[PDB]
Amino acid sequence: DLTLVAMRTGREISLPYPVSCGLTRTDALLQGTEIHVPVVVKDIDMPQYYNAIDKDVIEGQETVIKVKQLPPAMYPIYTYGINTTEFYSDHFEDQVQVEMAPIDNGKAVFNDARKFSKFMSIMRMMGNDVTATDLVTGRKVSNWADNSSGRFLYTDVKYEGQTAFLVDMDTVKARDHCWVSIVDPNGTMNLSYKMTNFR
Amino acid sequence: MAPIDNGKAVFNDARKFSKFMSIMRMMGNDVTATDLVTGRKVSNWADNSSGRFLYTDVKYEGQTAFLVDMDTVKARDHCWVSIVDPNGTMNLSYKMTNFR
Amino acid sequence: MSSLLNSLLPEYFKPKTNLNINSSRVQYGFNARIDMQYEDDSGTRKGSRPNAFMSNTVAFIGNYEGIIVDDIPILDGLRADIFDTHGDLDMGLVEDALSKSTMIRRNVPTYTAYASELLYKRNLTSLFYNMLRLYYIKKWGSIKYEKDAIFYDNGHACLLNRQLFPKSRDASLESSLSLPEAEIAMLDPGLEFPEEDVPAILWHGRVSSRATCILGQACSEFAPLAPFSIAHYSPQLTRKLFVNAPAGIEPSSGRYTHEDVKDAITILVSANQAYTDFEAAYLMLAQTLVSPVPRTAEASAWFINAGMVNMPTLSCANGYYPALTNVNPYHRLDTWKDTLNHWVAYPDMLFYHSVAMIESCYVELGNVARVSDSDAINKYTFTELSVQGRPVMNRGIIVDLTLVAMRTGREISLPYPVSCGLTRTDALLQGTEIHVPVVVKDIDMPQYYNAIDKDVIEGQETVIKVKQLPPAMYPIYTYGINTTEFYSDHFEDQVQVEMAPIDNGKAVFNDARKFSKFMSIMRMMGNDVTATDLVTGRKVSNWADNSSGRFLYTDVKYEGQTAFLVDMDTVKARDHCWVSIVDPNGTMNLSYKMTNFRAAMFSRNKPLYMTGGSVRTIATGNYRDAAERLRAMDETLRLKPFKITEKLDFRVAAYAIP
Amino acid sequence: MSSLLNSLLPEYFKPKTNLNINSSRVQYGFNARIDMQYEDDSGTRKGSRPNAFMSNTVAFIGNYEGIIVDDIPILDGLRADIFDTHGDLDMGLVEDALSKSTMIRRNVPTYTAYASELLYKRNLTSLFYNMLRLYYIKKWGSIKYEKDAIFYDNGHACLLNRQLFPKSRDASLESSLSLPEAEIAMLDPGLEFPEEDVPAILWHGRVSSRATCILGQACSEFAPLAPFSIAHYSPQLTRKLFVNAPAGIEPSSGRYTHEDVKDAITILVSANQAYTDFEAAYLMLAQTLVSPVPRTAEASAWFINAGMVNMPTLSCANGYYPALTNVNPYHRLDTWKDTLNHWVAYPDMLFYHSVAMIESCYVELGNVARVSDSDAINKYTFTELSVQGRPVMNRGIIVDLTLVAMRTGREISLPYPVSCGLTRTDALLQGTEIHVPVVVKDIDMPQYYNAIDKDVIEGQETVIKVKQLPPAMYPIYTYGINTTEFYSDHFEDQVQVEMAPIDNGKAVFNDARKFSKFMSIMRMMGNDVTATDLVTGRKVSNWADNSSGRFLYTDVKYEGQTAFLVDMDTVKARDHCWVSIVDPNGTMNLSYKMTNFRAAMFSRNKPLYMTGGSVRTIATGNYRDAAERLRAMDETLRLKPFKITEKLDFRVAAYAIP
Repeated sequence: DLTLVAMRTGREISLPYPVSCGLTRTDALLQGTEIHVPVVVKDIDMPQYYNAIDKDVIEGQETVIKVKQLPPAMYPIYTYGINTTEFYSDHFEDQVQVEMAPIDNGKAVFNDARKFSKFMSIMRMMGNDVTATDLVTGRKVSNWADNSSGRFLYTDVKYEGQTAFLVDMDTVKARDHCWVSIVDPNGTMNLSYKMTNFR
Repeated sequence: MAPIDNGKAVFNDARKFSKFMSIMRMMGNDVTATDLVTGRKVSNWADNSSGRFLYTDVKYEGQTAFLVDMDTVKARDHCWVSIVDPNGTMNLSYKMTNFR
Repeated sequence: MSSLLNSLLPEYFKPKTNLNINSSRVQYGFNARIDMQYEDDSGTRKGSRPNAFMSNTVAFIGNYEGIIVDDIPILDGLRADIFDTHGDLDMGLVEDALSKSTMIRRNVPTYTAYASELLYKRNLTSLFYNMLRLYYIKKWGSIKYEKDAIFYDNGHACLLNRQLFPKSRDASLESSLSLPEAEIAMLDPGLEFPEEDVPAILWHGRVSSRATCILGQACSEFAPLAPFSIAHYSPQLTRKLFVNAPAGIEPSSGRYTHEDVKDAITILVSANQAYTDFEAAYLMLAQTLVSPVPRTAEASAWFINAGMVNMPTLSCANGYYPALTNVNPYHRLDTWKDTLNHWVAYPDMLFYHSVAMIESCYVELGNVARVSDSDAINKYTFTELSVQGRPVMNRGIIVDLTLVAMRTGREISLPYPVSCGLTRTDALLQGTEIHVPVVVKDIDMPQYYNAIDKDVIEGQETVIKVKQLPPAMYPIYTYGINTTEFYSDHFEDQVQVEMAPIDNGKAVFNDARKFSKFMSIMRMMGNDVTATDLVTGRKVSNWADNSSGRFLYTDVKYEGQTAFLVDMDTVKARDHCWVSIVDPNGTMNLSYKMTNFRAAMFSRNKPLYMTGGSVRTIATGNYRDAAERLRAMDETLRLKPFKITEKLDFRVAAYAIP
Repeated sequence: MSSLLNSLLPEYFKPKTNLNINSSRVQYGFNARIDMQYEDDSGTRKGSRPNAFMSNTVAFIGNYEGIIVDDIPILDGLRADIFDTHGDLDMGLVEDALSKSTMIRRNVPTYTAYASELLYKRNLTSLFYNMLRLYYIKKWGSIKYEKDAIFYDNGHACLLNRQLFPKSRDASLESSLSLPEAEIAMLDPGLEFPEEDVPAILWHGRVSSRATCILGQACSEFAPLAPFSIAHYSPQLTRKLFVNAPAGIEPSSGRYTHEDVKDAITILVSANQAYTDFEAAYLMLAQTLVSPVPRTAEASAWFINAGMVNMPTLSCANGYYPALTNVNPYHRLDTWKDTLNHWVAYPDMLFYHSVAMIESCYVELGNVARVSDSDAINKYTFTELSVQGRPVMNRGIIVDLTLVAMRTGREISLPYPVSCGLTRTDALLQGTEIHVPVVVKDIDMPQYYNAIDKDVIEGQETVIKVKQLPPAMYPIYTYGINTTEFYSDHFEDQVQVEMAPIDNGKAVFNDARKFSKFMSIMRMMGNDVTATDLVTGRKVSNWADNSSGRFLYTDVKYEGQTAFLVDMDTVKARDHCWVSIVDPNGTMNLSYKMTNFRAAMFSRNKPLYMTGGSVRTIATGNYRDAAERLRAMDETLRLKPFKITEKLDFRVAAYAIP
């Protein structure tokens, strides 16, 4: 636990005695096997999003989700922009440039995985419900997959494969309050934000 | 060359796809790919008269990703250069002489 | 040792990750372009072979037997403090190390006494060997062995799988073995006296239901039905195996996927710090995995008698004393985790490393067989002069790595002098003619082969005599890295020979070297010439091997001195380029160039294509944060190469120190 | 002393830790390349044996009998304060030391009075000796002894195990002894007056359940059934043994392994500070671990009567005076812990140290038996002039160490002049005829051997009269380090036999020296020569051994005038790899050359290989440099970080060191 803190802050932690007592967290990681978490369903269109065991499930049924790679359990908040990585993208200033031509009728394909993550994340700050669909596999991902942090990490796809995300920009829905509207875009889009003060 | 997973190679970029099918045509390999957005089959052997591949043979303005069928690569016209299984970075250098 | 066997592959070839093997036979070669130029007294002629396929054939069939022997301990993974200023294990410091890392100090005198006896016999190489074999049985578990199939087939003679492998039946690779399960018990902490002749191993967290079944079957006896390379007979490793797991082990499931065996190996190595033990097992499997299909019928003499695989005894004392294994391990080389990191990333790469190793051994044994038994370096005393360490016995891997050094001409070095694996030089080290059983296909068989019965009928089972062992394989991957006169595997070469006077329709070739050069030219032009050996009275043919398009002098099948009567009237035209002429006149000059190499693999008379992505390099430098190279070149194994010095005889080979 | 016995081993010999002995007979030796030559007026005939095996057979059987004798006290261990300037117990500082301690005040005056007698009872050599024998009995317990087995056989004469050892039943070494346990009582600290004639020892913490069983059996009578060397007859050391352990003595377990005996020794030496006592016990066992199988039939005279082992009486008064032993002991030599530290690390090395000592002794007693009594340094007075100390009696280890000093040609130094162990020079000093029994095979025996009967039918039990004792072992480990002309153990040697054509093969050797070299070199060449003495009329054969393959002059079995007729048309070729003497004419010149040496061991007519780690030369400095180091790295858990680094993919993470 102390060696993980040393990696986060980026400093040298020193104790007087090399004592080895307390909780061990790295248990499910080192096993390197599939884990079967139980879930009770609410809607009927669940198993498209989550990697479920059943393909058709009536509401109020107890199902199982197959988790292979462990997603992050917490988002950095106290350690925000002290030792920044491009995965979490916990910057004060950030921008993304999605390049579209008028010949394309709103439909954009993200060949790159990095800028797809930043586009889907900044659109959620702006209070827009985007629903992308993978062209190779045929699954779907939604940027609204959290009600705490309000960011989109790439591990919300729940699948490691080839990157071909079709996003249709005439099915974008305004969900939250205090939001900027994308009524009908034409040409190159440039999104950007700035966090100024903290309380 | 894109990684061949089962018997299919995904070409996400547009420029790289144009260069790939342009090489395989000069070698003389009738390759058939599936456009993932539309769901229609493209073929590099569209025009027989002029022995070249233009990107307009896809017949879809806009952005897409192609799934190339690497198992069903037919051998129409074979010179000694002609290979079926590409591996890594493909280099083709040709010279045209003796016009009449 | 990945970096060693990876170097053997040719510079042009870089193989991809995956390879879907779906048969018990794989051809491997290259498609080269030959530009020949002919000149004689009549005039000049220029041609060009546009596509020429030179290939060997390798199979998954080889009769092997396991023996449990006592070998050296691998002292890698133990804490660095117990070792003194030199590279030696001091029992004075083991007492101190165990004392400081406990509150209960009553048990220190007892713990030290048992530890001193067990540390000098620690070896997990035999456990990893069986775990690796279980991985490949599950992965390639759809390969069929038919009993009434062909082994070698030329046209005159034939060998079936009934012969060479009696006591065999028709079975798939998954159907070959029905392994039992050894008792995987839990070591409760509190037991004071370690039970003797039972090893104890560490584990990360809870032992999975699937991990139990793998460890149970890895320790059990292997009893095959069909002869397979990766399912050979092995004795029982242990009866029990303790596992010091804080969380209790689960009962055995019964079934496991090939993916589950990777998870079992990765945990077992990481916990025990047994990285060098894995490197031994990796090299040990590279020898066994594949076996050569013989070039000619005489080259079946190698694979009659069952070669012995020396498996080290399974012992480990990490479970009892987990204080000795800590966060600061002792290692001799800084590149000591490369072999595992290579395998876990690219499992199917072992096939290419195995083909590269067995080729290098069986090519160089072609030369060692021809060495006269009245020189400094001969078949008996070639290993002993080469090695510069202190192993238990010059057996197993030491013999194989000595032949790789002689091939490449570079100094090979391992951290520990391990003597574990297959010994090939058994048929070689005996002054006796070997009786290869064969089947007669054509009535004129006794004229070609040295048969017992001089009159035969199509269908009869006879026996042929082999005195000197011919080469089993031709250089393909190791083509032109160092060229001997025997093989003549040049890129560019100018062959010059003087044609003998054609009296009636026959040309007498009294000299041995001139005869070899003549039939070598006529083969490259593509003329099937047949000559009569005057001493024996048997017919030789340059078209002996179709796969590799070259002529070796061992195709005559007569050690000693002779004169050949070549039939110049009956020169058939099998393959004709524009260079190809039938009537040579005076001094024959042939100058050829080989360019445009490209690797190709064939399986079941169709092209076998490589799948997956491109292999990115994984490799660690000589220093991580180490200041001074403390040489420590006393215990380390070193193998010195020998260079072949050609002499006038041509039939005899001779080695010298470079 | 580990140091002096280590130097006796050859330079080419590189020993390993473990030696898996599974029999009661070992043929230790070396493989050498002999280049023999026979020059003559007709021409030269060259030979070459690439692997020539020169061996000395060593067994685990030998009749010995222990007797309890009075020996000097060993004062190493007691605190350095009580000693004066000269180095003897200054009584007055003892009374001062006891007064300023944690002793009961009413016991001080009565205990001080006894000190004059009890403090000079310090000799634990007998206890350590018995505890070392229990270690090797349980380790090599599976070795067998058959009653009707062949002790010696040379074709003509045979000597069975029934002949030398009557009252002998066939049994395994483990099943030989049935040791009864002596009482191990706890010493009451509040005892009125110390009980003399009852030894009291110290212990660290609690006496374990197994330590009671080991100490109980160590201080008991050895009454064996089979005549084994490490299970010979010993009297009862003591009836009762006190142990000053505040933590109570647990009752006897009954069973124990060989590892538990090492635990018992290491606690006993550390508590009592008795390292010099252990060094004496180590050298004692080195003599009487293995006995040599006789080279010739008439060399069995050494092992007819049982040689007495001198075990010093068990006497220790540390239990009564705990204050006088502390962490600052008095020692003469600085390297006083080296012998124990060597044994704890490498227990099985004692086998090599044992054969080195007996081979050194029995070689020198060979060429000591061939000196006339009328001389300065002779049979009776070779020990007195060499010894420059003050031992009680010239017996045990003093006689064996002085013979080693003569062999190697160096000065052997011990800290205390202790006189305990086996005495070998018994049959020599008697100077009388010895009657060895023999069972005959052929009917023409009594011409060769000096037998009691002149005509004896096959299968009869006869007697041979041995007057002068022949050498029991040939020098092998000490080959060409201190060469004498008797053994003729040179690397290069030659002999010139001068004959004229007028003589029809018949040569008479007037000289005795060159007759020995001729007969010896002819046996290397594999020729069976049979000479006949002209004066007496007896016969000698060069083939009188199947181990070394040399001819010593003591094989004549008679001292007289030298006139040996050898007929050189009755020479028969016996062995393989031999040069032929078909028909010689003129002067003969024989010669050989030994070039290289490789250590080899044989057991049950199979190769016995050394396994385990590489044995080093342990010095006092190599451990105490790690004490100087102390691991001075302040024991503070400093965790260093890793900065994550992003690259093209971004899906997978990569950590850097800085």
